[PDB]
Amino acid sequence: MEINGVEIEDTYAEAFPIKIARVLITAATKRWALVAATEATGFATSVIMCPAEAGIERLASPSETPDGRPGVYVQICTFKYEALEEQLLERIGQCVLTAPTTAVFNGLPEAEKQDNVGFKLKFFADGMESETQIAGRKVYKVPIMEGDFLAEENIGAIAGIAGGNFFIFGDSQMTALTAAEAAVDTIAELEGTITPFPGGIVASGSKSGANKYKFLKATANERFCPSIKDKIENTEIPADVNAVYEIVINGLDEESIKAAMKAGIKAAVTVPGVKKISAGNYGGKLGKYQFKLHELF
Amino acid sequence: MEINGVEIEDTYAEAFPIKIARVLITAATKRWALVAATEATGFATSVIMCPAEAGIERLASPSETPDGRPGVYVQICTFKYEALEEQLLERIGQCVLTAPTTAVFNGLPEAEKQDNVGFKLKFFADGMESETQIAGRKVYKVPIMEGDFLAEENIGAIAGIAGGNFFIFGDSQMTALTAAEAAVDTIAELEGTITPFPGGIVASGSKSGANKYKFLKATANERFCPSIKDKIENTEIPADVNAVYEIVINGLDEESIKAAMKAGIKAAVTVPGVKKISAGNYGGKLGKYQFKLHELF
Amino acid sequence: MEINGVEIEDTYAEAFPIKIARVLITAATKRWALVAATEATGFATSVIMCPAEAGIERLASPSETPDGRPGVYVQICTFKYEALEEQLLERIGQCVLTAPTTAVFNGLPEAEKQDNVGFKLKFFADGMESETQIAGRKVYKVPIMEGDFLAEENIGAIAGIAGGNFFIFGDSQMTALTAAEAAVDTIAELEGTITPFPGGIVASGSKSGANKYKFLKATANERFCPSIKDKIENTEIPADVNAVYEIVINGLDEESIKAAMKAGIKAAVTVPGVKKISAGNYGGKLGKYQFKLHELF
Amino acid sequence: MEINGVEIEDTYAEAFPIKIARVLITAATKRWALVAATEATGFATSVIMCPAEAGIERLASPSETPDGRPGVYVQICTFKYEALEEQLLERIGQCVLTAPTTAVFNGLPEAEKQDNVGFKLKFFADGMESETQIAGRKVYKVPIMEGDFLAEENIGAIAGIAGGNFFIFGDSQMTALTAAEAAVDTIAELEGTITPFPGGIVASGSKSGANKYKFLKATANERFCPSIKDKIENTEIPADVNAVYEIVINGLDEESIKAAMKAGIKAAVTVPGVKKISAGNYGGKLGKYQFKLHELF
Repeated sequence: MEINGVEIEDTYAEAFPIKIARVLITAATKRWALVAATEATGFATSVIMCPAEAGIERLASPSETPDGRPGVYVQICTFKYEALEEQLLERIGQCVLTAPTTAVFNGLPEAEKQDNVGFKLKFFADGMESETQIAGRKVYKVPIMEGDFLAEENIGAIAGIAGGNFFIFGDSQMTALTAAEAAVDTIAELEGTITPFPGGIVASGSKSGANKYKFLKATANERFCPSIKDKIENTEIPADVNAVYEIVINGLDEESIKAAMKAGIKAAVTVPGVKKISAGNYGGKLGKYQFKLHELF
Repeated sequence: MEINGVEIEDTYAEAFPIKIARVLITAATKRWALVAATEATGFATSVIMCPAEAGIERLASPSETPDGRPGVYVQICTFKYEALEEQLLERIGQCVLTAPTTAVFNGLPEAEKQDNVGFKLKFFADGMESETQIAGRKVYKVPIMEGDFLAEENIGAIAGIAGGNFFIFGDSQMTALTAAEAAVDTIAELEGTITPFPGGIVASGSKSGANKYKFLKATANERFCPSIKDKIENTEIPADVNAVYEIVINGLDEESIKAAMKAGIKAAVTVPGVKKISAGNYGGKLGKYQFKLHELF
Repeated sequence: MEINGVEIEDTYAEAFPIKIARVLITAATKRWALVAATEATGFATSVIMCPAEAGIERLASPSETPDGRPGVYVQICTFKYEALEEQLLERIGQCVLTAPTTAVFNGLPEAEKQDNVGFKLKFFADGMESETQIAGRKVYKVPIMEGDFLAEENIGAIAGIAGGNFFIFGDSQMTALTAAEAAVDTIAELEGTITPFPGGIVASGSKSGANKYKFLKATANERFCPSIKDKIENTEIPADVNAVYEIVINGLDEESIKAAMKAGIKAAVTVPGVKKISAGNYGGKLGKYQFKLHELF
Repeated sequence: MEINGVEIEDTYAEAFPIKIARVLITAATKRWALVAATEATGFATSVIMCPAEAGIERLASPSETPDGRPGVYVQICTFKYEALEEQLLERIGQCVLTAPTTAVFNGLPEAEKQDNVGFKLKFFADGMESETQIAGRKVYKVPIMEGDFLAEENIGAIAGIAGGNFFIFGDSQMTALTAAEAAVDTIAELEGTITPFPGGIVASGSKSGANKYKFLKATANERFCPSIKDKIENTEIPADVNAVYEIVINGLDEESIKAAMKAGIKAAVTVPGVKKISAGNYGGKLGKYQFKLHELF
């Protein structure tokens, strides 16, 4: 199969279950919403080695937010609902309560799990807390130096998906990166998904375990490394390919991960010099969710 | 004392000792160096509940970096040296090694303390690592999907200073915030200092204890909360002030913190409506370093 | 009427007829599309002394463009169609054809007036030009140093509207500006409208003619100048207002100008410190279109 | 000659004399200074068909500006001083006087030619204008909606140089463009130079005259068009090069243009896949100036 002359390999991405909380952050302007959302979701590329897996889902319009202010939806992800609450508390308390002009609202109002993060945050006000109602929502006011920090009582969390992905093979590093850049921008327009790696993009890649250093949990997949492809006789890097980037995608449900993969791939293949689109998996042996590339189109 | 008509309080900032590692992240472009530096220094506003205290010190010119490429100096800070090496490993490994086009060099090369982060990261290549020399510096090549990730053997660290600061009182929220924004942009031009809070800016503030919820080691200082200044009879907030922002400054030495406080204050008072500059201290009974505002000028 | 506690003055904006060409600029990434769109719509705040009035209407998703690439819709506006065609030729030929990775498409394909800029631009190729179809659209290929510049044959123009507007009265300059910024960002999300002033925002304001220098086409309206409100008997600036910003909106039809005004106003009034919303007209006897604020809600 | 393994052609850039005016635009923050600087220097890639050649020379620190505020130095260029004064009045009057929070100061205070743009702009105030002194400079206050617009009396100008340049040959479009991006960010650090094309970068290129359409002053140089290199017996495009980008540099003197050419090339050649650096000239038979590439190093 080819889109724009670019081979889409008949394979699938293997994705795992993960606990995902959705938080709406509003602020005085877009810039300040984005500043807080970025800080809150930093140091969160992969939960296998980071405190969490987090990122920006989409920009929120003034027309859809409880307070009518510009905002940013973020997702924060961990394996356990407990470590998720701990992350919501450390990240929202230390990076959003402390950020200029922010309010936090529940991104998953209908979720069965509801961590009472707004409630727990109010105590920082040390007696000066207030309770008010924004658009039918139970919100605590927390007087701080800037004014009132507004936090809705609960943050919703569900079981979603981590590790939907696709690989971009390019003739040069900057060809592949530009494809990846165009893919992440498109996915950042879509609801339900995040791309937790730096700028949304995996530069490294990974195989489970190791060949030489068996103590390590994960290592570079030598078969996807362009610079050593002539030493690696089962290499996935052709002679006309000099770089691969991967886009890792997390999301609330299967259909939102698929929409992100489809849109991202179609954006990626618009860059001249892209040689192949593929995806990473583990055989069917680990991940429950399997996104077949060909079924997207 | 007034600067530009703005009252400068005759007080001082109270700063604590901290461990600081300086890292240079280079990348293909300014934009990719900033993506990596930001991801790597997020979720790190305060070591008192974040994994670290971190931020961007200043942009690196292509004319000054080991590889002649655009870069960003970051500082990652922590109380104990053991925790720092750990934070360096996790933040550079998960947020820079994985980020597009990045190389990591030692920000504090002549420093006495050195963490061998590059040596430790090379193991990711699983036998495929190499060793090269960039501008006299010892560097490890780690083959990954995009190409080769370059990481200098060591990252230096020193005994630095956290918690230098000044307060900005404004007639309105956006007056005080714009003043803070101008101060943060100014400080980001300066070598040796960072401003670890979201956007460099503290919206919250805090006192050392609690009047009510004694199970909290720190709460909002109600004396600097404008939205409740009428029900707080020992309020530090004038009737014509509606918002206060604080800029916290970590740095390598005392001279750099002072340069940052001075430049930041001088930029802040250029914003019309700013009423007063102050600073936060703990009676002199908590931190070794005293930065007196009037001695800056 | 009050929205969010801010007085909406019972008045109207007086808008004029103007010719508007709509152009879609696609590029390799959002960033490059924005670079070209920004260069091409610069020096174009008011046709009363600029070669045109022009701006960014809104970003284009890869999912909606003819080539599947990210894009930006811009509007270029003049009083006469003939001046519009020169501006299209000069602005596109010199700021888009020369800009990295761009393609131009017709933003008003179903319009009666069609300036064949694509045809005219093909002659830069000097014999080496070609023809194609992108998405059922007729496109000329112009070989240049970067690759092939693609330009659809025609660019559609209509009789649109210039000078929908509202004024934001704030307690400080940064209160009023932040309100304006939030409004411009909201309007930049909306189809059909641009905001041609720098950053979308009018800091100056004007009245027709003069009191003193009668040889001038326009001068500052002393009535809306806060810094001299005490030396002007007929001042429109309340004692509690220290700054006003205006947002000018050009647009394709009345529906889209009303939507922009409504949306921009609802965003502006979310900033604490905003005292009044108003609009500027000329007494009903210079403008063809009158948009009354109270009708918006 | 090679730098970082990239062949530098023994050729020269051919540059022409041009009038250059230097202007300092300050504002409340970097962002607002950049907005105004950008609007004022847009639609100004080439004096050939644009009303001017203009661009951002470099950002100004709060520590170096007359008012202590962040700023941006811009250059605006025409062939005759007659056209220049018109462009200063029109670009500054329409794009800077109208822009949020800006003030303007003379960027060339010692130049012999001094255009009295501030004097002329003050008439906008219609009798309400006044005179003040900022850091020893004669400045006019023009009351407007936002507050007071401050404009220094004169803007200096000199006979400078337009059309210093170099070409970047890449293996792919995005390789060449990333090298050009890196080059332009570097030159934006340097005093005395601008890069007037969109985002600093020339995607088109040109030869004097035409092979076919002789009614044209300039056409695409088919010898540097990679798209059709197999159709042009005369091609300067190697088989392994797929895209060329040019950086055009205007500047105050030869030395500052040389420095930008040098720093630009040294940044360009850090991007993997760059094949060759060159420059554009006109046989030596059109321009007073000739910058030899090999003589830069």
